[PDB]
Amino acid sequence: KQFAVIGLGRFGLAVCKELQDSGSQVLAVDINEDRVKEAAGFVSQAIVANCTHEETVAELKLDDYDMVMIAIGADVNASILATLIAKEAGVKSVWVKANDRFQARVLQKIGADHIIMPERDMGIRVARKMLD
Amino acid sequence: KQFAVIGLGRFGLAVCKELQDSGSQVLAVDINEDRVKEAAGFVSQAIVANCTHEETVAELKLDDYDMVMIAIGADVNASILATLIAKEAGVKSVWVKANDRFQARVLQKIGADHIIMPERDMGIRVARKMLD
Amino acid sequence: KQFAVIGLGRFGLAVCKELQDSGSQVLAVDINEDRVKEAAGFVSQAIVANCTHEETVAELKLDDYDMVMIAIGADVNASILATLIAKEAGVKSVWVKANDRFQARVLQKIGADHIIMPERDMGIRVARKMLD
Amino acid sequence: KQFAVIGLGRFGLAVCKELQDSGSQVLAVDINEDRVKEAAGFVSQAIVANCTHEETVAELKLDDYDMVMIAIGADVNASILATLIAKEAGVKSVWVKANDRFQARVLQKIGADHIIMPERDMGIRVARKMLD
Amino acid sequence: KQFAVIGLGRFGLAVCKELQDSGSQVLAVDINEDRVKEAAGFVSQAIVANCTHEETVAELKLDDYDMVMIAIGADVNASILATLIAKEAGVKSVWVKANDRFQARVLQKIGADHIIMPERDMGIRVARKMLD
Amino acid sequence: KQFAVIGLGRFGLAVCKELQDSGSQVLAVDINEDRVKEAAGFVSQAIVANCTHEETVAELKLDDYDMVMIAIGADVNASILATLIAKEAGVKSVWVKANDRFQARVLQKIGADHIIMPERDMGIRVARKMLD
Amino acid sequence: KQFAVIGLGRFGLAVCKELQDSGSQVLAVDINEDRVKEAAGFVSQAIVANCTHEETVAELKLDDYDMVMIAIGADVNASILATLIAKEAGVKSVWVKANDRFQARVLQKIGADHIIMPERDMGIRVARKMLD
Amino acid sequence: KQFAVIGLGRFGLAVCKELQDSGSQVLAVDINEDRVKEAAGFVSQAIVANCTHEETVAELKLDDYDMVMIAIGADVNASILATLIAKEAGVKSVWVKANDRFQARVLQKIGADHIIMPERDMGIRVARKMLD
Ligand SMILES: Nc1ncnc2c1ncn2[C@@H]1O[C@H](COP(=O)(O)OP(=O)(O)O)[C@@H](O)[C@H]1O
Ligand SMILES: Nc1ncnc2c1ncn2[C@@H]1O[C@H](COP(=O)(O)OP(=O)(O)O)[C@@H](O)[C@H]1O
Ligand SMILES: Nc1ncnc2c1ncn2[C@@H]1O[C@H](COP(=O)(O)OP(=O)(O)O)[C@@H](O)[C@H]1O
Ligand SMILES: Nc1ncnc2c1ncn2[C@@H]1O[C@H](COP(=O)(O)OP(=O)(O)O)[C@@H](O)[C@H]1O
Ligand SMILES: Nc1ncnc2c1ncn2[C@@H]1O[C@H](COP(=O)(O)OP(=O)(O)O)[C@@H](O)[C@H]1O
Ligand SMILES: Nc1ncnc2c1ncn2[C@@H]1O[C@H](COP(=O)(O)OP(=O)(O)O)[C@@H](O)[C@H]1O
Ligand SMILES: Nc1ncnc2c1ncn2[C@@H]1O[C@H](COP(=O)(O)OP(=O)(O)O)[C@@H](O)[C@H]1O
Ligand SMILES: Nc1ncnc2c1ncn2[C@@H]1O[C@H](COP(=O)(O)OP(=O)(O)O)[C@@H](O)[C@H]1O
Ligand SMILES: [Mg+2]
Ligand SMILES: [Mg+2]
Ligand SMILES: [Mg+2]
Ligand SMILES: [Mg+2]
Ligand SMILES: [Mg+2]
Ligand SMILES: [Mg+2]
Ligand SMILES: [Mg+2]
Ligand SMILES: [Mg+2]
Repeated sequence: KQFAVIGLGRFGLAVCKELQDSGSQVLAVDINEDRVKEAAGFVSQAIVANCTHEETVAELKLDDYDMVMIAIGADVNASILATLIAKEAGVKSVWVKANDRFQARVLQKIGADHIIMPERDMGIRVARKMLD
Repeated sequence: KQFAVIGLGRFGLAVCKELQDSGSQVLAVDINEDRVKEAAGFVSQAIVANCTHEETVAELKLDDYDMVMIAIGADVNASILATLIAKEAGVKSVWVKANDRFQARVLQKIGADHIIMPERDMGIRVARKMLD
Repeated sequence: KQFAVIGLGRFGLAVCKELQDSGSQVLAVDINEDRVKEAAGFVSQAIVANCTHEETVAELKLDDYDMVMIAIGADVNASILATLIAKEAGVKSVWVKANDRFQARVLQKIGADHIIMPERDMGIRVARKMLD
Repeated sequence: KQFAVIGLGRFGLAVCKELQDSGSQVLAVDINEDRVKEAAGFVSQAIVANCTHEETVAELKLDDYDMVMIAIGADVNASILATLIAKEAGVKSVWVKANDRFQARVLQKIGADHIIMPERDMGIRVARKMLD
Repeated sequence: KQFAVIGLGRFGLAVCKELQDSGSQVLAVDINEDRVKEAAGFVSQAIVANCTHEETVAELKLDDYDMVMIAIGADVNASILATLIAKEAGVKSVWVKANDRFQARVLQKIGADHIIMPERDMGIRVARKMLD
Repeated sequence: KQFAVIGLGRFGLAVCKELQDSGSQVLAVDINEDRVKEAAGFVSQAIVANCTHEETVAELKLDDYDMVMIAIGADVNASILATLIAKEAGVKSVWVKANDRFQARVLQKIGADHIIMPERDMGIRVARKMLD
Repeated sequence: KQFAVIGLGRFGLAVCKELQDSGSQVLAVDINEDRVKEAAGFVSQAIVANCTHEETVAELKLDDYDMVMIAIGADVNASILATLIAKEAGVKSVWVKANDRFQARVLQKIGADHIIMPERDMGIRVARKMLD
Repeated sequence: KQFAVIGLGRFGLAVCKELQDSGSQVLAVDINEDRVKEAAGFVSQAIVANCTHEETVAELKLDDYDMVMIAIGADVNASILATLIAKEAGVKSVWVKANDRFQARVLQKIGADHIIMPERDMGIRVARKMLD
């Protein structure tokens, strides 16, 4: 029912649009104001915040949210650090998007429940669509 | 079924491994010999070639393969040129990977049959999967 | 007659100066403010705008102008993007300058009506000129 | 009608292909060997030579030719040197392609009979085509 | 007193040279063979290995060592990954060099017992030397 | 005591924060106005200036200050030039941060009084700390 | 007795300094105002002008000067065109500084009375100094 | 009667050519193999080596040669490093080419015996030549 999406890039905004279509509350948060405005018309609540800030994550009660998606791609260090802060925040289910195999290794060990690699994961499905 | 995959990045090598694991024969083509060596381990045939060159594409005999996947990610110019050359060669089905909506629309004008956006489509799937 | 010229390099400023000298109103658009200032002296209206931006083109109202000339030379990606946006904005006649035979074919697929190769066409013209 | 073309870029090859189609003797000279091979199919004679070399220009015997087209654009200094060698060699009429106004004015001062600026001239001609 | 140093950079060699002079056993590990040869004459044992490889760290038996110093600075992801693997290997105390404040924040959350920032730490020491 | 710190990166701002916390008045100079702003918060006086310029250094009156710390790290040329100009200005004591042994030798020849290699000196410090 | 120096770089400023110290009239001309101001203290008259402009060279009675030094190095076209304009203006002796051998060839063919190549000529001079 | 010239630009090859023409035996050293090849035609011995590397200079045995000329022009860092290494190797007389006065002063501090600034010194020489 209630979801949170951190990082509103091309991947993160795509999650927000589909989540809203199924009638679910989505908290879209992004450091960049422009990207938050784009998702403002597609989510229940759009907030400009830095999710690397520990106190900011405390205020945004992410432990209440059923699932939290971290969709930060360019800065590998932010996604790793935001994943950790969400874990101490009490988030039971943490989904993290990783662009590299080395990042996906770190995220697995630090405790991410689901690691998403869009290029590798889309590669497998597109092959399956080609086969059938 | 015989497939041709152009570009051997994260998406291209994932499609080849899935298409070769499913029992199909794949021709992996890339300009980087390092990635061609990686693909040559499991693909039926791997060739180091430039797929924006008309004579080179004629040499690869891409019209024989029923489906041609172009997975050139960073170089949008190379992706569009490869799609154009493959379509002119007489490839029945051309699948192209696109990073943005503008590249996807240009490829639609070029004549690409299926266009895959890894980030957006993976976001849609992640949203559906979180919705269970 | 009203003409819109996008890109104010050596070719674009020559078209504007020739078009305006004949009594036609020209709109000169470029991202480089120096060349927009240089054209503003003799051009009916000069605007500093990015014509690959689809919302910006709607503001320019390029659908009103009878012919739109896109004279972006160095940036081929910007050339195809501007042609695509102009066609999607409902421009009846789009003339595009192309620096290569591969760019010209992509522009033909996009929907450009007249494509000018400055080096090749001027070569043919001077070859005819020397003969006669 | 006997012609010589120096520099076999896009412009030079276009002058060679139009001149040969009209049915006149053309000498194509270019420092780069594969461009000479490309032009050899069309022109009567294609020679790989350096036209900034005084003795080479003397051996080419360019004073016989009715018109000499110097189509070197990338390096302005090579085009200037070759115009003077040609004019010292005794060529009656020398046509030179210039990419910049500074190059065009230098070539006018040194004695080029015809200076071709493909961007400006094609700009004027394209504007005239747009008018009618 | 038995020590291990991972990463034979300028910081790593300085630790290795000072440790051996006192009379304690030092294991020097670096992915690059050239740097391992440099410390081969300055440590008890110098091994070329990849310390982000989980099985390799097990073979090295780093849990026997009293202290391990991870001195990988150029690639932030390797230092984080090596720190986690060392902690999982059972090492009691792990000293990690961090070049950036963002890296040091992650390493503290990971569990590194001592984070060394050479620019910040030497900045304080140098100032105190200026005082007296 | 009056101190002058040139370059306000990690080392330079750490020396200034320590010097001012110890009750000393420090001058912070940097070409990056962004970093001069953080220093100006806690530094007695902060100036945006280029310290490789002789007239600029004469304007700063660095000869008044007891010690001049030059903490230009990435640009070794700027570090050498700043040390040379400071010595020619007439400053009694110059402390220079050097990231290379060769740079340290060149600075010794120039006339620097104390040269700090943060990586190597921090390595020695850390080794001594682990030993005891 | 009376000299003119065009271009006030490192070479031209040295020419002006030596010429004025010897006791002669020197008209120092440079398009850049900073260098003209720098040479204003030394030379009899320092003028900011573009010597590529033909009317400016006509206004500056360079034909009255015994010798004219053209010391433009970076832009070869500027030096060639300034030499041509000075020769057309009636200057009997024109000394031109050339940085490359192709530029020297062009200047020799144009008609410059003296071509100065500082690196080669000092190469010979310091070789002779080393020998004796 | 034995000289070593480091760097084989226009200045370095001119010193070599003159030194070998006067009967002396020159060792030409450069990192660019093309210039070492062109110098090897007339110099006594030519070596492709990096002269900023301490062990390489020891292999070259530069202490044997009475005079060592360092003609590295573009890379000021390489010029300073080569001068330092040659001086610490035990070369009695080191001549260095310097582009600017700041590099010249740094080289004076390093220990260079003769410093040649080609532009300024040719300015002085040409001024004296025009005077009488
Ligand atoms: N600390 C952060 N807190 C919140 N959002 C962030 C943070 N760091 C990055 N983001 C956002 O995460 C998104 C991921 O985008 P990314 O793929 O990294 O770059 P790009 O937008 O260039 O493709 C961006 O919209 C970015 O603003
Ligand atoms: N003209 C071309 N012909 C064939 N392959 C190409 C061409 N241009 C790029 N490629 C390949 O396409 C692949 C796509 O790589 P890229 O998307 O840049 O990296 P990644 O997939 O790791 O993000 C590259 O490995 C590159 O070698
Ligand atoms: N996205 C864009 N929108 C509008 N104008 C552009 C865009 N990209 C490039 N231009 C303009 O097109 C002009 C022609 O480009 P170019 O061929 O590089 O210059 P020139 O024709 O003088 O060599 C440039 O002056 C540039 O400012
Ligand atoms: N010294 C020379 N003698 C003869 N031909 C030359 C010389 N220098 C250059 N050329 C030729 O002139 C041509 C100029 O073409 P250019 O405008 O550079 O085409 P492009 O811009 O596509 O490289 C080149 O193909 C080159 O081979
Ligand atoms: N996975 C790894 N396992 C072991 N050692 C590594 C690994 N990755 C990097 N290193 C080593 O860590 C050292 C850190 O060196 P660093 O000081 O960052 O290099 P630089 O001086 O070029 O910045 C490197 O010499 C490298 O060889
Ligand atoms: N000429 C100069 N005068 C003053 N400050 C300079 C000059 N050149 C560089 N700096 C500054 O000196 C500092 C050197 O630190 P640097 O190593 O570049 O960054 P960091 O230590 O943060 O990694 C930077 O703040 C840089 O902008
Ligand atoms: N058209 C011109 N008229 C007069 N002076 C010029 C002209 N073009 C360039 N100059 C001057 O000639 C000087 C020589 O330039 P250059 O050889 O590049 O010296 P530097 O490398 O120190 O800039 C430049 O400082 C420039 O100001
Ligand atoms: N570390 C080095 N060791 C030896 N030779 C060098 C080194 N660095 C540069 N050189 C050489 O010094 C020569 C002079 O440099 P440069 O001034 O760029 O050439 P030019 O005199 O043609 O402008 C170059 O040809 C270069 O190959
Ligand atoms: Mg994005
Ligand atoms: Mg990819
Ligand atoms: Mg143009
Ligand atoms: Mg060409
Ligand atoms: Mg290091
Ligand atoms: Mg620093
Ligand atoms: Mg200069
Ligand atoms: Mg030189």
